[PDB]
Amino acid sequence: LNTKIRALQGSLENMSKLLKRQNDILQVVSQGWKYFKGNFYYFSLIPKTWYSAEQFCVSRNSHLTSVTSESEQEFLYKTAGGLIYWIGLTKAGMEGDWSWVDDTPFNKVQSARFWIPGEPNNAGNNEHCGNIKAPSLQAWNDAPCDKTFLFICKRPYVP
Amino acid sequence: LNTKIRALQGSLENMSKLLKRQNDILQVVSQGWKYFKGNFYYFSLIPKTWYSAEQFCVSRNSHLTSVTSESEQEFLYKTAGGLIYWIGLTKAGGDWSWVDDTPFNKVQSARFWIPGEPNNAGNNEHCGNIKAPSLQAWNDAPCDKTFLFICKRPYVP
Amino acid sequence: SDLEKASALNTKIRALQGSLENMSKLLKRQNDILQVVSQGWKYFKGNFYYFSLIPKTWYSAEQFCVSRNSHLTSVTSESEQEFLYKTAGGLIYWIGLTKAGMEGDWSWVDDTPFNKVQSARFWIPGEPNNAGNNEHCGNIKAPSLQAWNDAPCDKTFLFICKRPYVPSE
Ligand SMILES: [Ca+2]
Ligand SMILES: [Ca+2]
Ligand SMILES: [Ca+2]
Repeated sequence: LNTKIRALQGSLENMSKLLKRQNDILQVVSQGWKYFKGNFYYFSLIPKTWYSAEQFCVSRNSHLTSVTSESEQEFLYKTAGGLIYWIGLTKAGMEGDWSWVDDTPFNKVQSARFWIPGEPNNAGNNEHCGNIKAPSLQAWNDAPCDKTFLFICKRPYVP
Repeated sequence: LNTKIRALQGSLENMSKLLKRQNDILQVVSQGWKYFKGNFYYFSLIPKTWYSAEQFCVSRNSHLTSVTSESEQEFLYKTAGGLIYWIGLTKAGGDWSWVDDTPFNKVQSARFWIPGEPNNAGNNEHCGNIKAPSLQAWNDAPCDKTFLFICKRPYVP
Repeated sequence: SDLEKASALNTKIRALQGSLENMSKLLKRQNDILQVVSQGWKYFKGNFYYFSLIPKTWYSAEQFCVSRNSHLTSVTSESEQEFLYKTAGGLIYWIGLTKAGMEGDWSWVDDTPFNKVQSARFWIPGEPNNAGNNEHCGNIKAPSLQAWNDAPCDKTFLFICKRPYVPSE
């Protein structure tokens, strides 16, 4: 008999929770940032070298974006919209293994589908950073870290 | 009594629907798209020829935008903000038509052209773009010119 | 107790009514902001901003703003300065800074009072420098709180419009 009121309060409370999330996302997207599945992304307007871009991303409480899933890869290459963007792709260690600067473990197995066919070709033996280039799932290219490009920052949505 | 309870019930499910709808819009706008009156719009950062622009829209499950109302025309010219954008205008005969198969209204469209256009300059201007910062915004240009472009796709919850 | 059960139940129903109506109000605010943001504008703390895509002279930039029911943006706080320079993304944008000719004081085109004290820390070090006795306008230039440069008003830059969010209630 009273179970009705309890349930109303409940829907209202869940409604409240969703309004809170949308609001938080809106305040951020309102400031020229993008948003996708738990993360905020910034697509720069000015080109930088890989490291200056990273340094910039850090100054905005984020990192050059990592890619952790196929849906994220697809969001990135689609939002990139034909323009080329530095991402968190960079060689580290004494092995020249690829890595994410934000320290996401690099998924070798899954990443295979994310490279432009033929890349990374390490041209000139001087291509130790990665960018998003092609308008396809197979989007990544290795390029010299000192070349300037637009870049993409990423930081997690946190209540 | 129950009378006023199902009232709260109703208004509550109505907001839920309203909130869901705002989320749908937020999600797409969060991916760099625009929204206006039941349609999503994409104003590109990259310029392309008309043909390549359309392929680009198709690959995003949309089409170069049509224009169905002065209201839409105003949203488009304002948002273009002084830049030139390919839209879904193309010849087919040679009558003008919308690439998304929206029926082209000669009469309504008469008002949307820049004064003096379509001038078919060089006799090779078979595509349309938004150029002037006003309701009279469209110019016809050669399909091979490379301009920014605008995609359109319906909002569906 | 049957009397207390009635009281409680009622106060709770009145409460739900209060909240449901408040929520409706908050969805409307969400919708106001969303509609404008969905249209290429930005939003920050009670104000909408337009970061232009096309460059203009200072006077022509202001003119455009007026046509979109706004003005070249003023800077009223550190928080707004930071929002502006960070959102500028490294690009140069005209703002509402304007000097009354030679030896004139600096003012805001939207009539916001100019805080000579505060403003000191918003200029790039060394500005305003009036290079050429020509620079009667201000722009956001450097990616820092010390961001402002004075430049000749006939230079063409991208520009930033600003207008208050006034709820449609
Ligand atoms: Ca390469
Ligand atoms: Ca023409
Ligand atoms: Ca100066």
